[PDB]
Formats: sequence, structure tokens, C-alpha cells
Amino acid sequence: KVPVVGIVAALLPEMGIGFQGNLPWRLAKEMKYFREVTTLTNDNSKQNVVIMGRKTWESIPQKFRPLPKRINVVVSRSFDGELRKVEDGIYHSNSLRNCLTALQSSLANENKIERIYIIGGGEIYRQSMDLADHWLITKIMPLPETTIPQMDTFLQKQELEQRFYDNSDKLVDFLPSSIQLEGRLTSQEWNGELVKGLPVQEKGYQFYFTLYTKKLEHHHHHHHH
Ligand SMILES: NC(=O)C1=CN([C@@H]2O[C@H](COP(=O)(O)OP(=O)(O)OC[C@H]3O[C@@H](n4cnc5c(N)ncnc54)[C@H](OP(=O)(O)O)[C@@H]3O)[C@@H](O)[C@H]2O)C=CC1
Ligand SMILES: COc1cc(-c2ccccc2)cc([C@@H](C)C#Cc2c(C)nc(N)nc2N)c1
Repeated sequence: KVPVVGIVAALLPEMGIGFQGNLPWRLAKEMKYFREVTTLTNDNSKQNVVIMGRKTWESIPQKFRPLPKRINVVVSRSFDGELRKVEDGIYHSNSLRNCLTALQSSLANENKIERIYIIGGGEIYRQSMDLADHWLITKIMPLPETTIPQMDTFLQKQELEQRFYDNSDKLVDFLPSSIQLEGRLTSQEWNGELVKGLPVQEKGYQFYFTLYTKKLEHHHHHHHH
């Protein structure tokens, strides 16, 4: 019952997110959004968790890891079990799924996690479509003059739009209430797709903060004793 939220910056239309182990852009404003969203809580006595794969961990500059003021979890199949403190601010897990179950125990967590953010990378996100309750996706578009950057890692847009709908009308309300956003909400056609969310521009790019929410489910089975 703590929300699990995938958070990702992706280039349209392919939803590219990475190239040779690194982000394909450096956008200070996007990074500020990610920082504030994953750090900030509505309740001052809680922190959020950020969960990431080993390769993503290794790409964060050494001065900036672990990410401050958030519980960091790194997942590697070569680690020891399902959630182990290895250093201040650092947990290792050998299982994305079992670490989420572990993080959800109110006995372990004392109800002092607000949200669990899944912060990448590709392999991790592949596995999170059936785990996340919401996705915060920054939809990035090169302006007409901008060279499209090369990329090698992609968000699974098909599987996204299967399970989730664009709930960006509720993005403002979904974010911790102290964040301040520059744009107003905004529906724009771009290459035949509808892009809705909160606009910024930086460097060669325009980008929208968007929110995706699980679609309604039929009631097929509830488990009884
Ligand atoms: N634009 C964006 O918002 C973001 C983009 N990225 C990008 O993504 C790319 C990195 O993605 P990718 O290469 O797929 O790597 P990941 O960051 O997803 O790491 C993959 C590694 O995580 C571990 N892992 C994966 N699944 C599990 C599991 N179920 N249980 C335990 N461990 C698991 C394995 O570690 P091991 O090999 O040790 O066993 C695996 O090799 C980079 O280009 C990066 O820049 C990353 C974050 C955000
Ligand atoms: C691939 O190299 C990376 C470097 C950093 C990083 C770079 C500088 C300072 C702190 C972190 C963060 C990341 C990851 C953890 C991220 C991210 C992320 C961003 C920037 N935006 C959105 N919307 N979602 C994310 N998950 C990766």
C-alpha cells in the first residue's frame, strides 16, 4: 500500500532513454524535476525509496551517489538476498520483485516510506510494467532544428499503452504538494501522437511532464479462504 511509481525521461516517438550506458541529453531542468519529485514528500517524517539496476547505479557520478535524502536500492543478481543494508543510504537486493515485497512490509518500513520510485534503467523498466501503479514519463521532443540523438535503450511503449492510460490531467495533484511547475497543462500534436502534460524547453528540446495510471480492471477472481 505504498505506491510504486516508475519515473523516466523518454524521447518520442520511439521512447528512447539511453545510449552507451548514459542519458542521451543533459537537461538541468528535467534533472531538477526528477530530483524534487523523488526527494520531496507530503509527509515530512517520511522518505521515498529509489530502486535502480546495477548498471544505472554505475552510471551515476560517484560524487552524487547515493542520491541524497532518499533510500537507494541497487539490484544485482550477484547480490546476497532480497534487501540488505550495505552502507548508509544503500541497500542491495538480488531481486526487483522480492525487494518490493520487502519494502512494503509495515513491520520493516514502520510506515515511514511515502512512495517507491523505480528510476531505471531499461532492463529494470521492462520488468516494472506489471509492478508499477503509475508512470511519471517526461516526453522529450527535439525542436525542428535539433539533431535526434543516437540511442540503444527504449521504454516499452506498447506495453505501457496496454496497461496504462494518460492521466496527465491529474499530474499536478499527484506530485508532492510543494513542487512548483513552470508550465500549464497543454495538449499538442506531435508526429501524429497526442502529447499532454506540463511543457518546458531547454537546450534543443521541448519536453512534457506526464502521468500514466493503470487502466480499470474487470473483477475476474478474488482469492477466498
Ligand atoms: N532516461 C532515463 O530516465 C533513464 C535512462 N537510463 C538508461 O538506461 C541504460 C541502463 O539500462 P540497462 O543497461 O538495461 O541496465 P539497468 O540499469 O536496468 O541494469 C541492469 C542490471 O540490473 C540487474 N537486474 C535486472 N533485473 C534484475 C532483477 N530482477 N533482480 C536483480 N537484479 C536485476 C542486473 O544486474 P547484474 O548484471 O549485476 O546481475 C542487470 O544486468 C543506460 O543507458 C542509462 O542511461 C537509466 C535510468 C533512467
Ligand atoms: C545514466 O546516468 C545517470 C546519471 C544520473 C545522475 C547524473 C548526475 C547527478 C545525479 C544523477 C541519474 C541517472 C538516473 C538515476 C536517472 C534518471 C531520471 C531522470 C534524469 N529523469 C527522469 N524523469 N527519470 C529518471 N529516472 C542516470
